[PDB]
Amino acid sequence: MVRQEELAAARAALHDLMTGKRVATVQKDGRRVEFTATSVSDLKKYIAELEVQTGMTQRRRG
Repeated sequence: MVRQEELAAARAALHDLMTGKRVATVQKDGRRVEFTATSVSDLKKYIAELEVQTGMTQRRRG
């Protein structure tokens, strides 16, 4: 699925933030945003939100 790919991307970011590079780019909704290690916690919560969304077969709207 597409979300599966968007996950490997935000993940490749956790590796780019622990290697020293503080600024990182992320494609979200066709819109780019630059988070710095200053807010690496929100990235941890966002990822988790995807593991819960890939649980149910979506079914339909919320």
